[PDB]
Amino acid sequence: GMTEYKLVVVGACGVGKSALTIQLIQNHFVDEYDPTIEDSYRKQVVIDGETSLLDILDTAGQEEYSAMRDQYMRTGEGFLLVFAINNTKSFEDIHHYREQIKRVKDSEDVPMVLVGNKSDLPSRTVDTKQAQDLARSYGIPFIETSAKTRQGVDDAFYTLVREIRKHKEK
Ligand SMILES: *CCC(=O)N1CC2(CCN(c3nc(N4CCCC4)nc(-c4c(C)ccc5[nH]ncc45)c3C#N)C2)C1
Ligand SMILES: Nc1nc2c(ncn2[C@@H]2O[C@H](COP(=O)(O)OP(=O)(O)O)[C@@H](O)[C@H]2O)c(=O)[nH]1
Ligand SMILES: [Mg+2]
Repeated sequence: GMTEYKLVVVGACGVGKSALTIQLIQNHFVDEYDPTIEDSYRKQVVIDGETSLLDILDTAGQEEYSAMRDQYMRTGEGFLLVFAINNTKSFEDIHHYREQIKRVKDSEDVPMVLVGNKSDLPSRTVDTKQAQDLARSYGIPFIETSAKTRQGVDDAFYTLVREIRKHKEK
């Protein structure tokens, strides 16, 4: 059979949400993508032997509270919390993204993966320990990715699917 998964990618402007999503859906690096374009993108893959349809919402546009965005999170089954390793502000924001998702879901048990993107860049500002410790406090996996080289990209998305599978068994 097959399983469908609703994924939502969140994080600050410019962390690589679209680039990561496009690497998953199209298998190459797209370095310029309109920051106002928010959409869902479907991609059929195979994960641990089962056909899996990933509907991936790539959040974008205006950072503004809206009921429409609350509905995205309510519908969403798992969330990539993305920051850039060379952007301390985007890492600081992760807390707020998690808090907002937790608010909507009304739960502390929500499938999430912390993603540190732009791992290819030489000048990092957010240390791995800081991210590892934050993920530990949340009880979620941490995966370093590069949308540029594709390092860790499948691992990030597939790990999130595996976290959703576990949650669904409860
Ligand atoms: C450069 C453009 C870009 O890629 N952006 C990502 C957004 C659009 C969606 N964003 C967003 N931001 C926030 N913030 C709260 C703390 C700092 C920014 N919250 C939400 C959000 C969440 C995570 C959950 C529920 C929400 N309801 N309204 C907003 C909600 C989103 C979203 N989506 C930044 C700019
Ligand atoms: N070096 C590097 N650049 C990246 C990576 N991911 C995204 N970028 C670049 O970062 C900028 C923002 O990427 P984008 O996908 O638009 O981020 P979004 O605003 O979160 O969707 C663009 O100039 C991308 O080319 C990465 O893994 N490595
Ligand atoms: Mg984008």
